[PDB]
This record gives sequence, structure tokens and C-alpha cells, in this order.
Amino acid sequence: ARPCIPKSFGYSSVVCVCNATYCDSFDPPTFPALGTFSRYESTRSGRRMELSMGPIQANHTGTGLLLTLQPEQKFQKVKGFGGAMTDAAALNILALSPPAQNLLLKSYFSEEGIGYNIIRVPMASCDFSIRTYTYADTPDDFQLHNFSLPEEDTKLKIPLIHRALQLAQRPVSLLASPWTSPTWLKTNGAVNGKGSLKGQPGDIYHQTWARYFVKFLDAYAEHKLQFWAVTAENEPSAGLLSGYPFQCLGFTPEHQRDFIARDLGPTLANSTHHNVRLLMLDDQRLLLPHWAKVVLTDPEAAKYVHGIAVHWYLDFLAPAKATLGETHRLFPNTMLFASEACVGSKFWEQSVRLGSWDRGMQYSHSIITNLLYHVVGWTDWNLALNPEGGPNWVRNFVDSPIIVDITKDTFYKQPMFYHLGHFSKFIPEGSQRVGLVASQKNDLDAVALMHPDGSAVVVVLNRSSKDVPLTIKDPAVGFLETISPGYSIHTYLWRRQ
Ligand SMILES: *[C@@H]1O[C@H](CO)[C@@H](O[C@@H]2O[C@H](CO)[C@@H](O[C@@H]3O[C@H](CO[C@H]4O[C@H](CO)[C@@H](O)[C@H](O)[C@@H]4O)[C@@H](O)[C@H](O)[C@@H]3O)[C@H](O)[C@H]2NC(C)=O)[C@H](O)[C@H]1NC(C)=O
Ligand SMILES: *[C@@H]1[C@H](O)[C@@H](O)[C@H](O)[C@@H](Cn2cc(CNC(C)=O)nn2)[C@H]1NCCCCCC
Ligand SMILES: *[C@@H]1O[C@H](CO)[C@@H](O)[C@H](O)[C@H]1NC(C)=O
Ligand SMILES: *[C@@H]1O[C@H](CO)[C@@H](O)[C@H](O)[C@H]1NC(C)=O
Repeated sequence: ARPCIPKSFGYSSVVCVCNATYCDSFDPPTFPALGTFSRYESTRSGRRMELSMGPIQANHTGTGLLLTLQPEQKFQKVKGFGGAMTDAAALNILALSPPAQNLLLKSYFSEEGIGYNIIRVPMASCDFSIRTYTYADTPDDFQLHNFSLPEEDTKLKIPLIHRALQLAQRPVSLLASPWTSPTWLKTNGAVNGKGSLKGQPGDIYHQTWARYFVKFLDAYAEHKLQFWAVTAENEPSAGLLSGYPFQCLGFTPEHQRDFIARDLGPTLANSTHHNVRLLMLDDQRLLLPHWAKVVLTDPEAAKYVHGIAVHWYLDFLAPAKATLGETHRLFPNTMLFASEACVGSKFWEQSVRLGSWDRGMQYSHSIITNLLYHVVGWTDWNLALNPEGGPNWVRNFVDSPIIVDITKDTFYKQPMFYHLGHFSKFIPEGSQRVGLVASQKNDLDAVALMHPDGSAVVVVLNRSSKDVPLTIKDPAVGFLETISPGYSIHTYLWRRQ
């Protein structure tokens, strides 16, 4: 309903500029009339989910690329899409004027925006915090009598989450992940570095750490927030590494297996939070299928594990088929879920590239590849960062789909925002991935979903410079004649009856 105000910062595409008085907006999603299709188009050139409509033809003739919908070939159901309410994200959002804050929250959580239904919530501090803390820093408090939420939760994160839920028309799923335990539960007595829980699963250290999960869910419940899921630990492989620079807690796959079996599983299951899902791994997919094999071949661990959370940071060294594909094959009833992604974290990556089309394409390519390998959802990292890509107590700066410029009471919606939106806006929870087969080899990335009501949603990404004319065949309905421009992303919607 309100167009993008474009601004170039000298990179491959534009950001859309928002402030207290203006932000670009979309309409709530709707399917067009039977026999018509909708096309939402974003381009490097600067189109931002521009709506065009076309007819569905009874016949098609030609030798060009055909993508044929396989609507009765059913894969995973979709949980959803969203991002992380870090301390850094909360600080950036609340540094804006209240009207600017509302337009940023609407961008993500409104049907005028991209309809996020997932918020990941750190359990106390991570790198994207300005101070180091846990919920239980009083030494040797095994009873956790001194467990409490500081202001980072009560003043920043929780009130922002309430405002997001109020804007959300869809049910929102909260996902909790811890970086570090209290240092007095750790072998190394520090938030960072190589260090695990003292002792072994089944003991006072592991029982106390399990009870910390319940104390956290209790405290959020007192604040009228309920969680869909928790992870067993953020990137447990990190705490196994000498000199690891920020908050971590090391687990081998065997350590995680026994902790889940003996401590975390039984503790959650024997609490009011017994319906909260437990996701294992929450780490790079290079660790699959090995981590899944170690944890899930133990039936006493398996009975507590709902799903396998994956991070994207080693995807470039970890082919999807050998990792996601093999894991699904071995454990088809254990959902795969992408829980953390950002650009700018790598040695060779600039922290923030305002308007980067490449970074948008990174997001959509990842989401498509994940969806094609049974993954049920995809979660961004920081919801918002400053132009340096912070704040961050170890100066570990990265990129975010929204960059806040507090001196101008402004925020910038980057390509990543729109690329994520091409999925989140149009793929409600309960959508199911269906087959989509190419007539010939092509440079496109494409995924088909059946909306809960039986309607079709197809996303087509062209990471090539070349315009690709194509046809989409829906065998029951007809043919969509279209064109995939170089460096474009499209979402197609059509009814099937
Ligand atoms: C929040 O951001 C808003 C958009 O960046 C700000 O509003 C804008 O303010 C500037 C400066 O006064 C105006 O720019 C001038 O632009 C007009 C052209 O106007 C119209 O055409 C543009 C371009 O296509 C179109 O986007 C608008 O809808 C208008 O119809 C020129 O004639 C001038 O020479 C000068 O360049 C913008 O017109 C104006 N945009 C809008 C959408 O209102 C607003 O100031 C910011 N708020 C705060 C508190 O800073
Ligand atoms: C996920 C992690 O949970 C989060 O705290 C972090 O900010 C993410 C992005 N990231 C990484 C870095 C610097 N990396 C290192 C190794 O210090 N800055 N931001 C992300 N962490 C991913 C680590 C992957 C390393 C693989 C070798
Ligand atoms: C479509 O193709 C069929 C099969 O050749 C043909 O007989 C029919 O007349 C065509 N229908 C339309 C609506 O073009
Ligand atoms: C920890 O909790 C106990 C029991 O409520 C209290 O008496 C004690 O003073 C607390 N310690 C700190 C450091 O707050």
C-alpha cells in the first residue's frame, strides 16, 4: 500500500527508508480469483514485492523451461519463519522514537509487513549483548533461589515480544536457546573459552542446569509468555574449542545425548512446561547426520527430542543431501528446523553492506535449499542492528535485514528483509512442500508449497544475470506463462478449485 523510498549506499541494490512518519507497506496476503495467478516480484533494480496478475491458460506449446507442480507428492509441513530478539536487537529497536518502533515491529509482525510467526529468545547473554550475565550468577546457588530475569528481559525483550504478539494476526512461536550456564556450573569458570558443565549427566551440576530451563520458562510464564520450543544449547560444538571468544557451553554429541536422556528431558517432562518442544544440535549442519545418529539411536534420549535445529554457517562446506537429506532418511519423523543465519560473521565478509542484493539472494537460496531438504522453518539472527552491525561486547559485528540509524530516527529495510518476506508472507504455518520438477537443467532455485486451503505458492529465485522465460504447469488447473528476470525473486499464488 506504501511504496519503498529507495536509498543507495553504493552496493548492488537499494534499502527502503523508514522513520517516525513513513515506512513502505504491503497489503495483507490474498489469493486471486480461480483462473488468475498473482506474481510478487523483487529485483536488484529496485522492485519490492510488486504485484502483477496473469491468466492461467488451458494449454501450453513450446521448448522453453517447464516447472510442473506435483501437488499429490507431499513432503514436510512448515512451522514458519522469523528472527532473534537479542539484547542488541531490543536496544536498536527501543533507540528509535515510539512511532518508528511501531513501523519496524509492523514491518516484521504485521500482515502489512512480512508476517513473522517465530521469535528466537536467548536465555540471558550472548555476543549480541553489551554485558555478560546469566539468570543465576550468585555462586553455588544449586537451589536457584537467586534465579531472576534482569532488565534486559523485563524492560527490553519481554515488552517488545508483547508488542510483536499484539501486531501478529498469526499464532507466534517463541524458541529459547542458552549460550552459557552460570560460570560456577562450568569446568573453566568463565562464560567463554573451552568449558562444559562440571561432572557428568545425572549429577547435581546437570540437574541444576536442567532446572534452570524450568526456572526460565516459569519466569517468562509469570510475564504471560509461553514457549513453543527450547534448544538443548546454542552451538554446543563451540564450547569444545580452545579460546572460544564469547558465551558457550561445550557438549560432545554423547554429552548432549546423556544430558537430554537423564536431566533435560525428564525435568521438562515432569513440569508444567511438558508440552514445550525440545530441539537438539542447534549447530552447523556439517555435524549431521553423526550428531542425529549419536542422540536418536538412544531411545531414552530420542523419546524427548521433537526436532533437530541447524545453523547455516558451514552450509558452504556441507552439501544438503549428505547432511539434511541423510538425516531425514535415517530419522524421517524428527523434524529439521533452521534456527540461526546471518551474513557478515565470516573473516572474508564485511559486517554491514547497506542494500546488498547478494545478501538477499544468500537468504532466499538458503531458505529454498532448506525447504527442498525437509526443513520445516528458517530463523534469522538479530531482528535489527546499528550501521556498524552491533552492539556486541566482543565487537563481533554482522548484518541484519533492518539497520537502525538512531541519529536520523531512521531504519533501513535491506534486500534480506524482502527475500525472507517472499516466504514468510505467503507460507502460513501448516503449509506443506509439494513436488516441482524442471523439464531441463536451469539456473533457477524454486520450491512449491500447498497452502492449508489447497492453493499453490511457488517461489522462484534467479541468482543468474540472464532473464529466464518459463511456464509453471499445474496439471489440474493449467499453465502460468511468465519470465524470471536476472537477479529477481518471485512468489506465485493461485487457487486450484
Ligand atoms: C521520513 O522519510 C520521508 C521519506 O524519506 C520524508 O519525506 C520526504 O521528505 C523529502 C524532503 O522534504 C521530500 O523530498 C523532496 O522530494 C520532492 C519530491 O516529492 C514527491 O516525489 C517523491 C519522489 O518520487 C515521492 O516519493 C513523494 O511521494 C512525493 O510525491 C522534491 O520535489 C523535492 O525537491 C525534494 O527532493 C519527499 O517528498 C518526502 N517524501 C514523502 C514520501 O513524504 C520525511 O521528511 C521523513 N520524516 C522525518 C521526520 O524526517
Ligand atoms: C550463531 C551464534 O549462536 C551467535 O552468537 C553469533 O553471533 C552468530 C554469528 N557470528 C559469528 C561470529 C564470529 N564467529 C566466531 C567463530 O567467533 N560473529 N557473529 C553465529 N555464530 C556462528 C559461529 C560459526 C563458526 C564456525 C567455525
Ligand atoms: C487445448 O488442447 C486440446 C488438445 O489438443 C485441444 O483439442 C483444445 O481445443 C485446446 N483447448 C483450448 C481451450 O485451447
Ligand atoms: C539469595 O536468595 C536467598 C533466599 O531468598 C536470600 O536470602 C539471599 O540474600 C539471596 N542472595 C543474593 C545475593 O541476592
